[PDB]
Amino acid sequence: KDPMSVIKPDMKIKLRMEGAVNGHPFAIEGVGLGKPFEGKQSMDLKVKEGGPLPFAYDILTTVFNRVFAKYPENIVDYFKQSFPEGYSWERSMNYEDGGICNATNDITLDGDCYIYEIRFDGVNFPANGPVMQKRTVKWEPSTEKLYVRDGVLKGDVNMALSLEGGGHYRCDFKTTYKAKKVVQLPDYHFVDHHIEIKSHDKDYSNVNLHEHAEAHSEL
Amino acid sequence: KDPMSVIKPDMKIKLRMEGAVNGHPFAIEGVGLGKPFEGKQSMDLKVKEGGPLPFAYDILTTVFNRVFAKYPENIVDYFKQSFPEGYSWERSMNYEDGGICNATNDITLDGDCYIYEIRFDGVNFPANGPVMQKRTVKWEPSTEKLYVRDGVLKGDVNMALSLEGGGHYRCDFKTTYKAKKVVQLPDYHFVDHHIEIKSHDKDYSNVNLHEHAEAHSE
Amino acid sequence: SVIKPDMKIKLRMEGAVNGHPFAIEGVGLGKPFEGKQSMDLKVKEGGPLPFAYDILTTVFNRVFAKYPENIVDYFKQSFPEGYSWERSMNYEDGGICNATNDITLDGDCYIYEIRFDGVNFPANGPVMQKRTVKWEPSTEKLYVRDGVLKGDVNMALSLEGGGHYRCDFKTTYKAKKVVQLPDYHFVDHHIEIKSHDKDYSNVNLHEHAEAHSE
Amino acid sequence: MSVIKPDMKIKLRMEGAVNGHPFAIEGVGLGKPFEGKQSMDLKVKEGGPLPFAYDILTTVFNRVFAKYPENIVDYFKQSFPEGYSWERSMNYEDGGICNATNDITLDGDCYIYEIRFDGVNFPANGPVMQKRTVKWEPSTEKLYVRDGVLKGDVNMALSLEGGGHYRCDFKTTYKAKKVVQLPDYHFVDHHIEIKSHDKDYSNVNLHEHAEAHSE
Repeated sequence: KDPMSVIKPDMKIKLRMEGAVNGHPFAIEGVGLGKPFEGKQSMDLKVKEGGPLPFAYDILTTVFNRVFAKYPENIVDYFKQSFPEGYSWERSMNYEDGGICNATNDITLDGDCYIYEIRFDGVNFPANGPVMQKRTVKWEPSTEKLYVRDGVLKGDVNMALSLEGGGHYRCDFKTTYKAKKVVQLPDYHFVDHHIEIKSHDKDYSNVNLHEHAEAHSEL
Repeated sequence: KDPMSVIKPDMKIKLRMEGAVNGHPFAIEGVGLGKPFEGKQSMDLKVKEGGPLPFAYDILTTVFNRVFAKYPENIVDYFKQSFPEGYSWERSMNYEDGGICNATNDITLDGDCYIYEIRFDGVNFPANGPVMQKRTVKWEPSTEKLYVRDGVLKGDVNMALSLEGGGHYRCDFKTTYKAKKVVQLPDYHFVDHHIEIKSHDKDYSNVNLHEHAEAHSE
Repeated sequence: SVIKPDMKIKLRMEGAVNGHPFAIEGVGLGKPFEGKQSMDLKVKEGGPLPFAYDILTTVFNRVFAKYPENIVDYFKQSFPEGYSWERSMNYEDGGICNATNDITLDGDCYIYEIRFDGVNFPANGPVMQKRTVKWEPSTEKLYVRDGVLKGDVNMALSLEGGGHYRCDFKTTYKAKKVVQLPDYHFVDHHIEIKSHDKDYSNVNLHEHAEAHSE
Repeated sequence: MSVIKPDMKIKLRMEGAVNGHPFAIEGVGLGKPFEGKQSMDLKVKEGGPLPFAYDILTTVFNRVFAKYPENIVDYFKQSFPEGYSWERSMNYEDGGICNATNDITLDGDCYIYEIRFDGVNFPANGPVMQKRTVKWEPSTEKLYVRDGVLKGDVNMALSLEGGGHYRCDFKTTYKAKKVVQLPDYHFVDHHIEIKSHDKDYSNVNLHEHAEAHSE
């Protein structure tokens, strides 16, 4: 029952994402591992259906768990607290050219392995835009702002994807986090994050993805 | 194959929607009938999975085919002209309290039946908002603005749900329409529409839905 | 102590909406430690205004926010030298307004020099058709970036028929002297046109604002 | 098409502000409307030396000087003698935003522009206030009619000193002074260059060429 009895310095990850972009369905499975207290993780992802993906893989990567964030003692850690029962999140990602991606993740724990059930649905990406033409290169490191609204935990961030050449293509993230049991809610705070595709094959059928994240009381 | 030879004044509809709202999955199947040249249709919808639905059914009704719109002679009818091959659409529905629904429909034709494969995904509806509390009454009649930008047919409209107690709840609709084959694009125009839930049982597991729609040049 | 319990306001705004120029002058009074103010505004040029007056009201001074003792007050610290701000207001239908205010202090009066420029409001939209009612009370988020203070808020204008028309506000505030920079904090505010004549030639405008930490 | 000659002149005044600091610039130029080419010389009158990248101003300093093939309706040449106006938002990737307007009139063989320019929220360390921009990449404006109104969108990019780009989303609304036949959707290629300037940009020679196309 104690959340600190169902977590270890090293935890495993398994996931499946089912999704569509502009109405074209795809599926991806992942196997990974991370260090919840260091706030680091990595995973290998394989496209199972709908490959070669006709859009920029970067729209997916922030969808592939804030348990993997380093929380100082002085900030309530909603995510580590939620276990063993787990938590879910919902997110809209509203891109500056009108592309919008909705995603959800239901995170459970069995043994030492977090299990993700992910849904991803993106619409209205212009054929000529950086997503459909695969001209993206990386997410700039940024800072999520976490706060409680009407009794739930929210996360907002203005994100920026670096392009070929590159300059930046902007996206507004709005996340809602919901523990499955009643967990003590934190005060407003911040989570720095840095996500990287470390390697991939030509059409991103195979991707090795890394992230690290750290919570803080100020920006 | 002339698009007018694969359509009749009376056509049938079959559909399946698979979806989720705030991460909770559901599925609905529909059978309907419509008069494409009158711009009228109705259908009966049955929840197959995820009932009783915990959200306002009205968020779904506009996702449950512009074939059922009356087009005057001076406006190119992209929708009827896309058959027999058919067409698809993608839409974002951005509600005023931050709730956002994305939807798609892939529309094919088998005999005198249109067949829809629909996906619906809504996120970030607050628990105390009119959608999750089922405080919506109807979509106000409105007018979709159609236009062509960068070789693609689009439709925009600022829709509004009436609420119980008298308020309104606004939603920005942005649709992109794509024919399976290359079809002549129209010039900008408008589609007036009126959508109604004519009957439903208590938990909306059964719903009878009507729409009528008419294109004009204005 | 250059900030008194009762302070006056004089202002001039020059601006344009969709390329059509106008000018407005204001005189007012406020209680900076109580976080309230009111003013009377008069259209001097470009009247009758062909657009919703509500787009202007948040442009017509965070010194009139009540700050508790445990939150660093960037604005009150800035006087006698004062401060300036610039802001973009990006409406959901693509209308965008840019505004600036340069704020000085002359004895007992704050003096505002304001510029306001709005473009791309559709003729058929709520702004050009004057279908807005009021701004909903909301909370600005204030935080430091690059030695200067920022304020962001997702604002909502209620419309005549019920619903809301949204606008993202992004403000940069710049003190004219070195002050202590605050930690992240919030400002609740409530703005209300208390009276106006039919074409808004004359407007009485009220605000109250309060900073908080949580 | 008789109030428009193969050789036309240009006169303009821009009044504006960036981050609250006002400035004013005047310009005199010449162009070939049917060849889609123009140039002008521009002089800073107030607010010099300008403390921001001149490049933010250059696309504000007239689609009459775009070469239109016969098969695309030319909204701009059709506007005259009465003329037209435009309004535009330029939303840069770091949050800096510039709004601009131009009212274009015709006096004999000379187009006259009344321009307003206002930019806010350019960060002190960014490429605009640090004057680290080099030139606008050649791009293509996408023109379309929505709800009876002619609009143009383009994702523009400035190349930066030392490499890379700084992006900007342009959204323009065009408005003829009289009822003019609306075109179908189409594209305008453009290339804009500062060909010469002095050290502080008090003097600038600016060239543009633009061509409309289908597809």
